[PDB]
Amino acid sequence: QTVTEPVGSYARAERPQDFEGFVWRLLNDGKEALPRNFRTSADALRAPEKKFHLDAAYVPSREGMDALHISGSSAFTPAQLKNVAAKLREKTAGPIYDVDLSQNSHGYLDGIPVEWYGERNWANLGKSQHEALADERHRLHAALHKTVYIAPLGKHKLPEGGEVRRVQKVQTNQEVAEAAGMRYFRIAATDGVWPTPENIDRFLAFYRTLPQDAWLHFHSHSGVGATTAFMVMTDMLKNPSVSLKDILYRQHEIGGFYYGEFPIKTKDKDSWKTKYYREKIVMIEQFYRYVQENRADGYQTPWSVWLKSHPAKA
Repeated sequence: QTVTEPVGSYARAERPQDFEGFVWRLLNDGKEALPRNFRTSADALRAPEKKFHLDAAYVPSREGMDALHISGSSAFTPAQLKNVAAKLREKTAGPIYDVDLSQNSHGYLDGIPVEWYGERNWANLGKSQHEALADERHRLHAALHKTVYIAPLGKHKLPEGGEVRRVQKVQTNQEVAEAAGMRYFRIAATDGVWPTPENIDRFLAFYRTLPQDAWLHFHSHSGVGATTAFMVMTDMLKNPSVSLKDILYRQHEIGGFYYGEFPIKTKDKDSWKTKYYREKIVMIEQFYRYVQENRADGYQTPWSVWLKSHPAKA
């Protein structure tokens, strides 16, 4: 019968072989001291971005913020992560986690953070976390003592310039995190789309294990879409008394994405993104509902089970 694919799971209808990886893309040139979009739940709010059409004078409740203990950023060189860790240490005496949100195969070649890139950044689309992590290990390791082309992308998201090098060292994301004094947790979530129910179940089960003074540093590709998603989830889960509006505004105003509805004006070039943007907005609301309606336990029912019997609507 139906649905073939429910709201929250639109990406399952896309075809993986149409998006296979073809180049090692540079994640950061390492010039700056910190990764891009670095931000912390202890930071002061800034004015919202114009594109979102929000009242710059609305001040969301800061209730829960000082105890939230989360941060986000884009990808980083190992030195940049050490800089991150030193900054987070000033704010907490607890275990600091790098929470790595990327489904794609990624790591470090001669210390250079790289990702195996396919169109739309969907090189591991459809792979289980097991399958995605296996590809990663095989592919990083195959690079050692071999010549690779690593480049940034430019016009039409194709390789432009870059360098070619014969790799003398390979490191995993866990290795780079460990070296900076951070614990590591991986969630293999596809870039650009709402995380699968399994992605979220896995985060929730991990969240439940954490010591209360754990600090979560989320990172993804550009440290905007996916990082804000999980920051928002953590914020709601840990602070269920604050309104949906206040969570969305405050997470946006410390420098993340705004996950509420806004005048979405994409190009014809990125017309494919429109339904995924709209899916994310609906699902953020659904997860708010999950938090609100399952707060009476316990959270006896996991997200994926609750969601299956409480579908969001288009």
